[PDB]
Amino acid sequence: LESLTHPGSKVTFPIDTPQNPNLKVFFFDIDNCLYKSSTRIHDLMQQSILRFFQTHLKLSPEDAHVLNNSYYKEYGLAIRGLVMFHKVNALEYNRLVDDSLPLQDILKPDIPLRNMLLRLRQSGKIDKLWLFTNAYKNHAIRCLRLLGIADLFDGLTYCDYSRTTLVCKPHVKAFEKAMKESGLARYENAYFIDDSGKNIETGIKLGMKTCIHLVENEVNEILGQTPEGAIVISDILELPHVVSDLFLE
Ligand SMILES: [Mg+2]
Repeated sequence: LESLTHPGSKVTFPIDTPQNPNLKVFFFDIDNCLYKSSTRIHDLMQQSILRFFQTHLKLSPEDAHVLNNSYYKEYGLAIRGLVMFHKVNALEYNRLVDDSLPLQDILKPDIPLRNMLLRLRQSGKIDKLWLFTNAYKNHAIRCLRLLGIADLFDGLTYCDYSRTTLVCKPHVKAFEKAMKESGLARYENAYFIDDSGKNIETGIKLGMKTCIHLVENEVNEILGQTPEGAIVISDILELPHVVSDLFLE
């Protein structure tokens, strides 16, 4: 990644103190949000995860599918279950999974996306664009850099796989962490986009101003139906359509 030279190829916000309490923050999911689910990256991840269940838990493929979906469904991350019940080391799992995707051959600079996010930053209606992902920081950063958007965000809340289980979406504590890290004072000053219906559900219940459910094709049942109060779009470039006012001075 260090040989990338395109705009947005370098992270410009710190990773890892009172603030203006009127801060407005737009939280961005990453996987299947900042890139399309139709990249099939999610399918690549799942293949790798299923391989891990087989090689490390010694499960047949069908038992692997079932347990993976069960953990994913209850926790928002299979790895949460693997840590708690199977005493798996999440960083080693992560090394084999997310961190071994052929992303460099899949993700390329998304110029329309870059330009859309720039307009959102430049309206003055939103104070911070804050990343909020269940991925570990390695993968999250890699996605931003390849997509050419690593300079367009003010911070990153990611799931800390160092824990031995993980605080993650859709659990409330993950949202409380994003609020604290981003400097957000009230959920009312927050907006949120994510492809997972369950994640959006939590954002809505907590009192976030506007939550957008991003469903490129059909809903993944495991991730949840579109919840009540949510706005649905099929591509992140449709944000200008549904929260137009945030793009206007
Ligand atoms: Mg996502």
